[PDB]
Amino acid sequence: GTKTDYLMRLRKCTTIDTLERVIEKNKYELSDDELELFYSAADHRLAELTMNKLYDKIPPTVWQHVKHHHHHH
Repeated sequence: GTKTDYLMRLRKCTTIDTLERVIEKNKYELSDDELELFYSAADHRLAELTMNKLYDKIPPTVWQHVKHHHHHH
């Protein structure tokens, strides 16, 4: 059960308000010890959604702002 499954499955959710609906599902069919995976993983997918592109590995700095960013080729 590598993080690939976590990040991919989540990252294709496509909707924030939905991300909630699933998370409650994961709640018992997964496990607390595990949930770090879902928490530590799912965040990555939030900043992208906050705008509308694709992030992929972010410093703890962002989750306090969730606004800053920069364009690039």
